[PDB]
Amino acid sequence: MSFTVIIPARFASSRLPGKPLADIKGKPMIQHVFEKALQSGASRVIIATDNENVADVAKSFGAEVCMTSVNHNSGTERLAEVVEKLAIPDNEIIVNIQGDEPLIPPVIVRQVADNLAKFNVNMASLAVKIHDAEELFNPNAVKVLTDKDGYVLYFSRSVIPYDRDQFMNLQDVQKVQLSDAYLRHIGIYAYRAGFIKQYVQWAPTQLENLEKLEQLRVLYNGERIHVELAKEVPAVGVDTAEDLEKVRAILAAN
Amino acid sequence: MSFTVIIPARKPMIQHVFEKALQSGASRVIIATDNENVADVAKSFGAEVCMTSVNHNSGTERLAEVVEKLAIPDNEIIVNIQGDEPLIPPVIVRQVADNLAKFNVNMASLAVKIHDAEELFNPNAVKVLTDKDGYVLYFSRSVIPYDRDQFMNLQDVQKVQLSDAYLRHIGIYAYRAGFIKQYVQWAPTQLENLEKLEQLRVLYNGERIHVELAKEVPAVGVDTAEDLEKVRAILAAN
Ligand SMILES: O=C(O)[C@@]1(O)C[C@@H](O)[C@@H](O)[C@@H]([C@H](O)CO)O1
Ligand SMILES: O=C(O)[C@]1(O)C[C@@H](O)[C@@H](O)[C@@H]([C@H](O)CO)O1
Repeated sequence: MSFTVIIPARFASSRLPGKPLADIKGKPMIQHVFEKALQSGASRVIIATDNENVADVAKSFGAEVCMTSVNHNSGTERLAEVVEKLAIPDNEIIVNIQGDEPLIPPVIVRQVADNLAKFNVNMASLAVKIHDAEELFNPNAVKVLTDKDGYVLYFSRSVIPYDRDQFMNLQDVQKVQLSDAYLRHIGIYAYRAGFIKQYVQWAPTQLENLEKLEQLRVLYNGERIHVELAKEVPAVGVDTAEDLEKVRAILAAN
Repeated sequence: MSFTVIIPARKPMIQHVFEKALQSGASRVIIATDNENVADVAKSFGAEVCMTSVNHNSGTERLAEVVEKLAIPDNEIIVNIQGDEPLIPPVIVRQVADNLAKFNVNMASLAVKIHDAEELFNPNAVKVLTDKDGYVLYFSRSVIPYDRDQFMNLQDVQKVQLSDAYLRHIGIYAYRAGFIKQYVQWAPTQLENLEKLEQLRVLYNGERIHVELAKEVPAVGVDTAEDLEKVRAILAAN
């Protein structure tokens, strides 16, 4: 049950400059994720970053921070260094709440950490349903599909599953009514310190570089992943300035 | 090794498929069809025919009735060669049959590398990708894997570099008669209903599928001297 949260907060970002420090109602984005993790019930909350400026701000708001190499290509790779640096036991459960999920409800953090034992996987994540076609067709929205038991089939930026009879000869994209079969992946993962170590022992894959999805290294290497549907999202992932206005809107509506 | 080919149908491609199933080493070759005419034409070139119900939404479902009518043992390996695959040699057909035990799976299939970018966006070309060992991750009419950098507003399919990251699924499956009976025992899935891909029912039910990457070879064993004389014979009578 017990677990520790590590929040990867890379500074550089093509889409959103200074992303982690992006302002949201008076506080940088990372602070929201942080204060959220505090109420999750985690035993320790660590902001993993690669920028001195981000480190200062994170310290200014009382967050323990671990500096990491700017050479990492993903949060999972970054957390591999934190786990080693801070000698966190292999059996310790780590929940990676990516620094761009400022609205993730605290209750689901505990849920994902528990899903490792419940579903017998070395890695577990979450997802919310997609209701609008615009979001489904958005490459920034990562889609995921599982089998009857929740075990992931594939993660992709591509439109899956493909609705052949509705999409092939689609006359008007606005007249699109999705069927209840789409899931947007939340940028949150649960995995033991030891599994993270195994992750970086595996070699980078072409698959993860094509899609730009760190979790594909896991599927590529025959490792099972469980994803569970959460209810009441309300917002997921901020990669663009627009998603940023999406979060401000969902908050303005107190 | 020792498998029987069952062809769900519904010079003709029907015959060209029969002769490939024969040169594949199969012990028995059955032509499953729900049409009297087709069944009639299959008895023309000496093919075993098994009339099946029209109430089958997929070749795999049609094969279930066959396995029932012919009382084929559950452990008997059946190779479903959906239709014609001119660039697919018969030696590969046996390998897919042997892959069931090799990779320890109940369903085995194959795929070819995509060389034309237009295929990726052709909904009628089914794309597939596997893990490092060949176990399928997903099948889709949508392009997968998705190349973020290149597809970000691609205004010309001709600029797409394939990097050998893409595979086209070929409609040929290997699976024991017992597994086929299992297939039709599982309820139809939302997944297969949307994508219109029968194999998705297997994935959704937590089963693994192994796919082999095959090399496209020129039409091998398309006709025999005899078949060609007959063709010329028809033409000459004019
Ligand atoms: O927002 C992200 O940084 C990212 O896109 C990184 C990816 O590797 C992947 O983890 C993704 C999640 O699938 C959530 O979209 O988040
Ligand atoms: O639609 C197809 O392509 C079909 O003939 C039936 C599908 O269920 C599926 O088996 C498909 C194969 O994936 C080959 O494309 O063949």
